[PDB]
Amino acid sequence: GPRGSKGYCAQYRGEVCDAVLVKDSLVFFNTSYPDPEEAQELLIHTAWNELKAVSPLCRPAAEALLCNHLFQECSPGVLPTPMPICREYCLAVKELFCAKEWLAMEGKTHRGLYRSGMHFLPVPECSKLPSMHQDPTACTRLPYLDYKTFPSI
Amino acid sequence: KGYCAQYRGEVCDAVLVKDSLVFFNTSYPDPEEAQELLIHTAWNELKAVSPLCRPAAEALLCNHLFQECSPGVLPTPMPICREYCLAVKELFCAKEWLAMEGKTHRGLYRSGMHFLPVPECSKLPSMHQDPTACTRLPYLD
Ligand SMILES: *[C@@H]1O[C@H](CO)[C@@H](O[C@@H]2O[C@H](CO)[C@@H](O)[C@H](O)[C@H]2NC(C)=O)[C@H](O)[C@H]1NC(C)=O
Ligand SMILES: *[C@@H]1O[C@H](CO)[C@@H](O[C@@H]2O[C@H](CO)[C@@H](O)[C@H](O)[C@H]2NC(C)=O)[C@H](O)[C@H]1NC(C)=O
Repeated sequence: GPRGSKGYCAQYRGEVCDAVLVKDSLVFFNTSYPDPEEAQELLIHTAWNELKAVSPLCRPAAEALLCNHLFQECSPGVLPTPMPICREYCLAVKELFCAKEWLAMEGKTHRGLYRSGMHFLPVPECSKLPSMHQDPTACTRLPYLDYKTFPSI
Repeated sequence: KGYCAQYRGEVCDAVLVKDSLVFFNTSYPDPEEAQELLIHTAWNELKAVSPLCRPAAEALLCNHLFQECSPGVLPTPMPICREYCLAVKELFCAKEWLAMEGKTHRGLYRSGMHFLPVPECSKLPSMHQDPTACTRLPYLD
């Protein structure tokens, strides 16, 4: 895939995010970091282990969000260009699936980010993300979540 | 302004580069105790950060406070490689780093303890520039 000054696009080679990421898709690896494929994989491992603490509703949504956010699909082009999470995807997880662990813990983060549910996790700030309805191709949408009760919109 | 020797402390054993010598700043009357005390004080805040950040943050703090010395009989303290600094501050500790750094810096200032702050990562050299010119944190290898 495309390579450039700040990173490159390549197929995912790990096992944690295997079921979430599109099989043949290219994802962005950030060469600001050393051996980014290894570093990103070590991070997602540790992130997923922390998600054993969250509710059964929240878990698959947060897992998918962390995967789509830490391994961002590359949009077509000659440059390596990561697609951010759609705002609606972010807000869904924040306000619906993980409401108790994320939205509710806002303003209670003074007790410690690690002691505040989910706020220590490398999740994006949903306000700073583009919309599904501004350009549905410019961001990653909420994928199929495997649950094996539900928030309503 | 100091000497290079084997790390003789308790905190940073697994965290420093294997079989390397590290830098002791002789601006302190007891550099090995003073630098040991700095990482001890840092651990008060390390306690409080998540296991996503904690091992990365410790690696950075230990290797910063106990700089790896270059090879040779007149060795020099190496900087941390830019990439490793960025991975720690902005990947592994993306949410928690600045708050932990604020708290650690201020606890040191309150105590009247002399210290160097972790550098701005962008001011550091790349690992690709010259692999022998900067420290690669063992946590990330
Ligand atoms: C690749 O990594 C770099 C370094 O961490 C990122 O640049 C930082 O972006 C954050 C936003 O999360 C800013 O707050 C920092 O000021 C930036 N740091 C530097 C040194 O520029 C960059 O965003 C990453 N690229 C992608 C596409 O995620
Ligand atoms: C050895 O330690 C001393 C004291 O902590 C360092 O001196 C400080 O250096 C910074 C440079 O940014 C200055 O802002 C301070 O004024 C200095 N403090 C004092 C009281 O002298 C010195 O840089 C260290 N040397 C090395 C090579 O690490």
